[PDB]
Amino acid sequence: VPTGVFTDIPISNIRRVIAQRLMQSKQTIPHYYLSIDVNMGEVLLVRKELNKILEGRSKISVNDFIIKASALACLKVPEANSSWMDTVIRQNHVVDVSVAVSTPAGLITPIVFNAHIKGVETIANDVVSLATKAREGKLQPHEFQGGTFTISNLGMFGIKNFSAIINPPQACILAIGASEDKLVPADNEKGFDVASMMSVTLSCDHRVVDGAVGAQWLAEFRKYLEKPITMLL
Amino acid sequence: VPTGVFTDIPISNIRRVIAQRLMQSKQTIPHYYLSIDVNMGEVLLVRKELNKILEGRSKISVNDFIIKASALACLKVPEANSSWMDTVIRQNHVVDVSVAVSTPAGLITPIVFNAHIKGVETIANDVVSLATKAREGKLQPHEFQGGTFTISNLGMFGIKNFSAIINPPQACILAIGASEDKLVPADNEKGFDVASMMSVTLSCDHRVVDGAVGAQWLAEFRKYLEKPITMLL
Amino acid sequence: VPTGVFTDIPISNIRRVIAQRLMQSKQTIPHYYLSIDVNMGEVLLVRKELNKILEGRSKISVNDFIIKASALACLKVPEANSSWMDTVIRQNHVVDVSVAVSTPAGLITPIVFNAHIKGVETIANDVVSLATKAREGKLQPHEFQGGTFTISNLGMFGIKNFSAIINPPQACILAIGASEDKLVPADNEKGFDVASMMSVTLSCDHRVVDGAVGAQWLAEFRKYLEKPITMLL
Amino acid sequence: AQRLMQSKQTIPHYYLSIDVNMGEVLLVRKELNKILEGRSKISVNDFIIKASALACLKVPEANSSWMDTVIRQNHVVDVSVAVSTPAGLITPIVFNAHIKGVETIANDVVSLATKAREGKLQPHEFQGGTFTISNLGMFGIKNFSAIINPPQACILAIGASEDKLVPADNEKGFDVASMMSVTLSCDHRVVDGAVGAQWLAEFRKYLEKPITMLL
Repeated sequence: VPTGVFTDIPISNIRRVIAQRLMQSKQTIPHYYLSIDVNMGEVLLVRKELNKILEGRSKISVNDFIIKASALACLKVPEANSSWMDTVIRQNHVVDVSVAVSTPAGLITPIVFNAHIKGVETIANDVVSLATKAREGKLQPHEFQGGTFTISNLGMFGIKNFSAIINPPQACILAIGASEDKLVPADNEKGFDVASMMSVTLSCDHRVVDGAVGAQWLAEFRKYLEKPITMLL
Repeated sequence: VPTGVFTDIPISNIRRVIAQRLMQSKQTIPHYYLSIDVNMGEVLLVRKELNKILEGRSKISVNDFIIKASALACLKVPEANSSWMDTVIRQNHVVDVSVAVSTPAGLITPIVFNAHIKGVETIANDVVSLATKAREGKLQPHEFQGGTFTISNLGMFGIKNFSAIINPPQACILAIGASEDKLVPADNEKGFDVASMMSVTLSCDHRVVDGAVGAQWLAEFRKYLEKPITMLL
Repeated sequence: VPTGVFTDIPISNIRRVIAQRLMQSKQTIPHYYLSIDVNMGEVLLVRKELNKILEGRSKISVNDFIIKASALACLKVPEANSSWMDTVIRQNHVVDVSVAVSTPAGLITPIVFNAHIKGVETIANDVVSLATKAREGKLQPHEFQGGTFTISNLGMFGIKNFSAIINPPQACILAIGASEDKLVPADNEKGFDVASMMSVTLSCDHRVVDGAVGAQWLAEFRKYLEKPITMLL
Repeated sequence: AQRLMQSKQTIPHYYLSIDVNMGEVLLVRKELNKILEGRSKISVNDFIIKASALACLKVPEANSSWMDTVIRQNHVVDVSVAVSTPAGLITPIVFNAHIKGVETIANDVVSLATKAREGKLQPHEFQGGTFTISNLGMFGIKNFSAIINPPQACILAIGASEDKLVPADNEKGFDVASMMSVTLSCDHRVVDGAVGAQWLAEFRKYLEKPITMLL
């Protein structure tokens, strides 16, 4: 008797429901993507600085900065953060940043609450928080639901760029890669030294967001990435 | 009493209709994209030359050249320019190039009439024309309707690449970025000087166009971009 | 009397059926793509070596190596190769690699039978086989049907990257470009010599495959591309 | 002869001649032909014809027909060509060459030459042309006078490009560039000197940078 084995796997309501919602999301939302890169080198040194003071309690990650610039980017241009209500549109002034966490169980969407107000002593322990209670499955689904948008970084493994999933009624969400040194010609002649540009990919629905605007979200966004000090006053 | 403000915005028949048509466009058309870049440096110098003579009346832009090569590219390979009629297909020998104009009101699709015949003294004042009457809203929708295909450049703000919208029954449309100097290794050793490659992104429906052919449209297209003199005889 | 000519072309059951199946494929499958590049230089020299012995009978191509690494990549991670059965999923332990052949007639999907077992004296004459009987149309459709996945290289003409079609119930399929020398900074200072990175683009359905896993398929895949000797024991 | 006679008596034929450097255009011939050798070969005259069409597109006053009581001003441009054959003069007519690209006009001229050499082309396709063009310079004639045919206002006759001295700011190098003799005819009852002369002005301006035909 021959081969041809395969596996019929019972599916979990997590996968099943996420699939039923993401499907109608696709059929409803003409997903398109926008991707760019920005040099975090000065921001990485800001990570070694802010962490050279803050090692005393907690550790910081770069993604938190990208999230911060994402919030304020919406504060200056609310047109970026919006929800599709069908007959009308939901434009959210309150900014709650969801995050895509990589766990063996599956995709998790911990929601950040008004991160734009939080400082350097808050958002870190908040992300580490949602990761804490998320890894144990203690976080309730409702705190994974209702988020205005989300953010996901799969680049930890080195993916140049890629396509992600959004969820309704979330207009736009960002997906980030791994910063890879690229050649920027310099006025310094011999030194060509390459700086790492962190891949930043954003999604939008043309029935809600339009290209020029969100593209602007990435324009002033990346402008914040150049000098994160732009967030202070 | 708390926050959570947002805006319910009444939508204009422009947006609404464009959305109803683009939706069924998506569901009907499996949109896929093809993108490449070509050096306009010699073509830019052709802009400083043709404009060093033609400054006397009007000014020229680079996009007009890309449009010209797009027309002739269809003249040599009509399979590129076609319309989907369902039961049959509409293959257009007459080439009318629509253009995507950026205006505060919204997206505008000024249609060019037989640009492939027009010279250096025509297409310029024609694009500037449709921009003139388009900015005032004087152009009638029918002159924004019926175009075989369209072209859009959002790269003016520096977007590397991106995804655009087509409209039925338009098989393919092109979207252009901003030319950014990239490293081309040279036989001249020390000089590595980078030339600006203008991002050129084209869309096609596999139910109409096939990959190899349109890809050829970009092959002989870019071949025209190398030596635009290929359009003369 | 005026112009406006076009062509109403009768469509062949090949095109028609492929369109009816690929359509519902799209509507059903939220197609997304993943693309990367790997240096084949050492693998190309392995082509000049394996061919310096094997010229005596047959000639070898690089794509066959990519296919081989694709098979074993599924052998180590079966989650990559699977079929969507709706109510359940079809996970195929038997690996049959379809190939996309470019012919004037149209797209052809010659199916390879258990290529992972075959050596350097088999897969070559097998691909050349399916190309032989495929060019004459002798291959029956059933040998073009039922394949777990497929692979297509359109890069022979120089396309950087692009979007391809899968067919149900095939979860993932790969599309390859042309290897183009890119700058990799070296510890050797003056020599910057660029190595050709072959564009490798893979597709997946999120209702079946998930990003991290397939991305891993490309991770250990490319790891095989570094040292194809990893396939021996 | 009967038609050209009354043409003369009716038309006060006068001529206008100039020269333009095709060197860059010749290198464009080695380039366009370094790609296009795969199928067909290209000739320089086709470029002159192309610039002639567009020259009329920008200034329609150049291309016109004399209807007597009124004048025939043709927006549709059909370029006739004078072919040298043992039988005699042949006037293969090109159909809307201004639209055609680099892959068309060549095989079209080679076409009319093909069916023309066999005498297969019908006279009507040698008749009705708005104007014509003739190059006898292949044998080295500096300049010369040609024939037009009614109701064709203007027609061009070309010689052979011969290197002439152009003083340069580069001092020692005087290297001469070949200026292709271009001779045009006009009837003062239809065309006027300044205008057609302009046809040659922007024409030659196109000859400097044929890329001016692209957009």
